[PDB]
Amino acid sequence: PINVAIFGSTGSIGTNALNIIRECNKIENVFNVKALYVNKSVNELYEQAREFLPEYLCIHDKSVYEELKELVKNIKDYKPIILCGDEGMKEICSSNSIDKIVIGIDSFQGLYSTMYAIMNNKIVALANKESIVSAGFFLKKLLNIHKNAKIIPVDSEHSAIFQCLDNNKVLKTKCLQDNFSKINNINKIFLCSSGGPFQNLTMDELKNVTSENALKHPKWKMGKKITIDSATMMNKGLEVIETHFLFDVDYNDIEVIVHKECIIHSCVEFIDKSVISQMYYPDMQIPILYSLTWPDRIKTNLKPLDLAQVSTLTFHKPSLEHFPCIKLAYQAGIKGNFYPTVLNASNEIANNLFLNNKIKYFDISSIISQVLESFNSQKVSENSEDLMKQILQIHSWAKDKATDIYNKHN
Amino acid sequence: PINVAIFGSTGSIGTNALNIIRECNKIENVFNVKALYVNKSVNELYEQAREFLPEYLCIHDKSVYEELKELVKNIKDYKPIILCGDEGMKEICSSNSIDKIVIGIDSFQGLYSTMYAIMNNKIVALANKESIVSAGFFLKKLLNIHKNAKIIPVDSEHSAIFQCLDNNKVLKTKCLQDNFSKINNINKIFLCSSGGPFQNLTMDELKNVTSENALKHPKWKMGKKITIDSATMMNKGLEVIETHFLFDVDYNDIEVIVHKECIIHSCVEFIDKSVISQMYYPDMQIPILYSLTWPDRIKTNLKPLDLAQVSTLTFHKPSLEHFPCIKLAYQAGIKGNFYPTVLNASNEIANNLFLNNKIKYFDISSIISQVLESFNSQKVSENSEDLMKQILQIHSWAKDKATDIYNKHN
Ligand SMILES: CN(O)C(=O)C[C@@H](CP(=O)(O)O)c1ccccc1
Ligand SMILES: CN(O)C(=O)C[C@@H](CP(=O)(O)O)c1ccccc1
Ligand SMILES: [Cl-]
Ligand SMILES: [Mn+2]
Ligand SMILES: [Mn+2]
Repeated sequence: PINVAIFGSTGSIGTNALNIIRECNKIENVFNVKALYVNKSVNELYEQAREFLPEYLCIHDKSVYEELKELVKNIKDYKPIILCGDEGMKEICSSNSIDKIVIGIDSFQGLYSTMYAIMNNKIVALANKESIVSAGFFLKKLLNIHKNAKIIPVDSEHSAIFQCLDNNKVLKTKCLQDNFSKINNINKIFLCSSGGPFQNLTMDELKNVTSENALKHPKWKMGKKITIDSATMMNKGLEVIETHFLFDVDYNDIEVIVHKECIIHSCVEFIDKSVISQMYYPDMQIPILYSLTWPDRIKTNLKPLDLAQVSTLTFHKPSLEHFPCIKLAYQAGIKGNFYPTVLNASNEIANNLFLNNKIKYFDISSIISQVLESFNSQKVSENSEDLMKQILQIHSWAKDKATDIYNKHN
Repeated sequence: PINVAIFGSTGSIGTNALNIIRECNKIENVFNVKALYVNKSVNELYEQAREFLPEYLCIHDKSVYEELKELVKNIKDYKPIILCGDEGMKEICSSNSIDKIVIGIDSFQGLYSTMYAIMNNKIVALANKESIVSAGFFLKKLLNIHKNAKIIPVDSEHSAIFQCLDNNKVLKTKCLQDNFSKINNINKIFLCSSGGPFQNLTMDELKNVTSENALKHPKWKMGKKITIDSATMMNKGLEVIETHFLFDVDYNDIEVIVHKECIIHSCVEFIDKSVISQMYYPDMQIPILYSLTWPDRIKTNLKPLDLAQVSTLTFHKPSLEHFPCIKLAYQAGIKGNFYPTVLNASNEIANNLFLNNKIKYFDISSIISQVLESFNSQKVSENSEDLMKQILQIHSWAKDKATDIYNKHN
């Protein structure tokens, strides 16, 4: 039995996790959902509790906690431990009946839970890549202290890369640890991208694309923020840095490749030059599922890949002139220090402005470029708590700087 | 330092093995070529001996044995053990100073060295699919007895499949052992094929193809016999049965896919429906190398795959009407018993007839089909040597039968 907690259980990743768990458990009873944690959606948590009957329930919003207790009374033969706020989150993390925790919470709250999962030596199925991009240093330090803690990637390209590895080697190291590449004989990564909706556009057409254009025909079902990032290819830029940190691959050895059919999810080139790749329909259930079964696999009733029907797969290089966010990402990542934090934070702002029709496509990369240019390297704290504060402070500064640039721009 | 013997060193597999060995050794000293064995090409063996200076030399044909000595006399500072025939082959296989044996003698003669390599508990890097097809059950029996022997596949599609597997699972089983696919969580195999030169021919055009046509512009550089089998897709038919025996995959779960770019070498679908595939340019050096380094990989300086340049990859189902040898292979595999032995033997004859312009394209399948039709199942001998004799008997019968059908037809 695999004992799993889901943090952010009503979000996109959390609901998809519960769905694949539900379907796999119908084939063979494999998963015990031990804990559910949601922010404010008390009715939804009740509905999930009702079905999965976890040992622990936690609602963050303290205002709705009594309500939740009332609701859950109505579930027969069920007496969970019902908690609330950060304190309930920490109690769940410390439970020895939980082996794996899905982090389906974004933003800072997600980093805080991640930290507690790591501090409790858990397997952390991490779907918030922004924490890896912005706080990579902090997570690396934390994983060095907590030896048995492991981050398993859920972002599809990174899951794919992870799935292309030999677990006989993987088990001698772990993600976000120096030497992961050496131990796994990794030479190079092909990081695949859908390319978004603008691949064939000229620079003059790109100048006038709108967020309505950007949210059209996404190849995956996803939130607005990531969909804008897909259109600018900043999503892939961020994913380049995620790759560097998870797998200890040099920036030079990470190649972004536009694969519009979204069947090959990424590929790993090993030192002999043999390449291995992972393929499936664009469906988040596979990467989520693997993060819960690794190092095993279990039976599903997902539709099998029909290669003959797919028929054709295509690959081309992205143009850095048309997708300058990609260049900025490499530049920030290579510079290192806290430039990735700055890149991520300034993009948060620039992305939202474009989403809301306040700036134009090349304004996004312009703003980000300017914030990056304004930032001066800071000495990296050795102290873990000081380091975390540095990251938050720089993140906050970068958001304000991005906003100030927008505000001062006519 | 890996100690290697090459059986059939002057064939396409052998020369490719020496080349990748030579190149890897220029990076770092990794392989010792301990032994070279050829059927009768003295001048070529002598050139190989001059460069690699192996401890052992073996020429099967004794009529050219003294000639070999006379040639090797010339090489200075070099006093190798110069053996001949089956006896020298046996002496090489049982030497302690040999860890891995590359079998690149495809002729059913290669069965013998395969056997002796297994009997001496070696790692057998096997590129003689005919022995697996004809004697699979026998080899399985032998591997059950010799617990430390391992067959590592060299045939490119089977190396690909093997490379897509998690060695943390592989090491709990071995090729040609019951339950290999269960232990490795294998649901299905996409067995890729170049398709040969005749994929786009109509039925009428196919009726007329000659061996000249078939040997034209092939996607891989190999011997005539396999190049003809590639044209008829009987090579893929044999490889279906090879897949069944190596990995214990049901015939129902093996799908042949025509992939004309020859970049994806085959794919594995796991029980969760995730697919993993192995890719490289069409170059036998990678699968050979992996068989010699498994469970590890080592650095090469081979050209890195450039996916963007390759640009497009395509997949389609083969037409069984155009390629009836595929259907015959499945039918023989599904029936089991000694039908694969008969399939392989009859094809040896039919292939050579076509190669030599004695029969037509559809005469190949017709002959094979008729020989299969004329065979009745036999009691499988439980004694291992009785079983070998049975296999040689039936193989020899099937060749005679196929020759008779040809001789009697106008
Ligand atoms: C699934 N996954 O891991 C993603 O990163 C989804 C991205 C893919 P990309 O950045 O366009 O390559 C995406 C595509 C389309 C719309 C929104 C996001
Ligand atoms: C490399 N390898 O493992 C082979 O089986 C070579 C075959 C490939 P196929 O049977 O055409 O798919 C082949 C293709 C073209 C010419 C000769 C052989
Ligand atoms: Cl999302
Ligand atoms: Mn992604
Ligand atoms: Mn092959």
